[PDB]
Amino acid sequence: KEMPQPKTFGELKNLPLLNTDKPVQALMKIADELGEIFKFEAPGRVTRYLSSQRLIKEACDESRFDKNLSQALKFVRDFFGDGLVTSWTHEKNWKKAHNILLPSFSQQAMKGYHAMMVDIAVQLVQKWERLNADEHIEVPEDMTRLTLDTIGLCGFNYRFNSFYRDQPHPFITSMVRALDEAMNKLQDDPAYDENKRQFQEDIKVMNDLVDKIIADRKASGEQSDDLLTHMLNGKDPETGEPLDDENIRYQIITFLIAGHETTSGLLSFALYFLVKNPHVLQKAAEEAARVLVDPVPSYKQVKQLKYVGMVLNEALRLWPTAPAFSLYAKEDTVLGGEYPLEKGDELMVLIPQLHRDKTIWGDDVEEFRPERFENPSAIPQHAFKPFGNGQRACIGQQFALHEATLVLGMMLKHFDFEDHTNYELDIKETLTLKPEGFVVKAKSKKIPLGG
Ligand code: HEM
Ligand SMILES: Clc1ccc([C@H](Cn2ccnc2)OCc2ccsc2Cl)c(Cl)c1
Repeated sequence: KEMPQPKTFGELKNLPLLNTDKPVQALMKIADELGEIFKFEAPGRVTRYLSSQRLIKEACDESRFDKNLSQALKFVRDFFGDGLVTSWTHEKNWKKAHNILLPSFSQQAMKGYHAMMVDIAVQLVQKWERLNADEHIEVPEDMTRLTLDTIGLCGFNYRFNSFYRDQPHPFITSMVRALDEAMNKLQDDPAYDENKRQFQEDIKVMNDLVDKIIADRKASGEQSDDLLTHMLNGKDPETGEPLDDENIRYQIITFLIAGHETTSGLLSFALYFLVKNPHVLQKAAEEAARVLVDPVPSYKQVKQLKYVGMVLNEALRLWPTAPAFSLYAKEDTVLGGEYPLEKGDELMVLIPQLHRDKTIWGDDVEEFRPERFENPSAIPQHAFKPFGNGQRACIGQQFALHEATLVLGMMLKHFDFEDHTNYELDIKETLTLKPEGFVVKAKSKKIPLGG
């Protein structure tokens, strides 16, 4: 009945516990100590972190709890506006944008996206084919090159050309530097006149890209029917109106970021686990060689990479790259027959801890075993939630998994991988998670590509 709560620092409640670069991992340690639920207090705010499937399945009941804009989400709303990720479920532009953009992520749009995904995937493979002996691969860096280019090309017919650059595309660098400048600005001096600029030019770099993506499309003798097409011309089935110009800008920035960061972390973590578990890599590589018999993979061939998809879900089990989502109680209710909640109370689903629930997965929760996912009907409801919940679940789930399956399959078909530094897992936390510094050597199997 009584709610566990970690340690207090007087007025600053529990916050100094998150005075760290890895707050999610710190919150996971707190969950290990206190268990399935614990209150976390901050000046003027209370959050309850859930970690067990028993409680989280109640939280995922949309008749009792709806998606909450956490403080983090309310903060980044300055950048993402009332786009799909940062709007309330009862905000009119959420339902309207959901209705308009849902057809862009169907298992029919994916068929039309496939060739452009292959385009960027081939560029990745060719980069690694062209490395000299004893040169190595910066894995999350190259996965980000891939996922950024893929969402840019598939969604907006815009080429970031990340494999033509030595460092991240200026749009990425400007946003990363703009987000932290907004973080530090919360804490009017002469020496900040340089900061308020790096800011202004960063805002301009991103407004210029959004302007160009829209202008390129309007000037195009267009054979285009992609995500941007529906943003600009899709009519709402309810109201019959398209999205307004301001919301469209927010959706473009929303999908550019959401469309690549979490998928890059997934591919990075999957390759990390494969090189740390050579028996699983050998098994996945055998499926890639068996299934991908053509110079470029086809849509149907990717859908037959069954074990690769299991490798991906097991990487999402251990390190779901969007590791938490927030809910609020629609009315007074009792959670799990033990914990009374008031209307408006916030719940935070700690996905990595949920995915380590021994009562669901057994004692070996830390082992990388993709065979856990051989029979999806053996996985209880709400035990596996890497893509959120309900009507506010990830609209891009199928996009991410198709891209990641295609790419990982092509990686396994064309290269043997060596953990040449004996890499020690270091998880950097930004908007997503990724294994920082993860490097490998890839020896080419010398299998031709197509074109
Ligand atoms: C492995 C990769 C990904 C993971 C783990 C992931 C995870 C999630 C999660 C947990 C949520 C719910 C957030 C919340 O409740 O506050 C969400 C929502 C969302 N995601 Fe993803 N995502 C991934 C890839 C993508 C991709 C590729 C796209 C776009 C192409 C995308 C776009 C979105 C959008 C627009 C929403 C908001 C949906 C709505 O509320 O209407 N995500 N995602
Ligand atoms: Cl605290 C927090 C941090 C990051 C995210 C999302 C996760 N994610 C990515 C793709 N699907 C879900 O990434 C940041 C982001 C990207 C566009 S808008 C927006 Cl916020 C959320 Cl939801 C909440």
